[PDB]
Amino acid sequence: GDEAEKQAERALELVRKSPDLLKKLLEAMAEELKRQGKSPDEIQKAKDEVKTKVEQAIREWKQGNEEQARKDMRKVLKSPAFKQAVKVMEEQEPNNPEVQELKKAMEEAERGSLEHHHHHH
Repeated sequence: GDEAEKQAERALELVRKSPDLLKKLLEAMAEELKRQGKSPDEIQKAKDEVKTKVEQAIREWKQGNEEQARKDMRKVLKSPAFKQAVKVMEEQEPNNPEVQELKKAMEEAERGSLEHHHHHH
């Protein structure tokens, strides 16, 4: 399933160009994780995972390493944490171009590949 690689490239460049979307993105997932009754340690580690995953991806693309960047973003596209991040902001800003264009990248990748192996660490 190699179309989902380019879906990661599209969501990667969105969070690379909009750090103001990204700073709310990790911060929004923490609230839906909190509605489920998760611990402050697991919430904090989930914010840091999402942040460090995209940072290590963007650091590769910027040195010309597109393939390593879209790979490290792909693991986030399929993650439940990134689905919570976009879902919490879609409730607040339903007409947002920055939410709907990011959500569409994931929603199309969800049909471009079907990955089942591990979940929730």
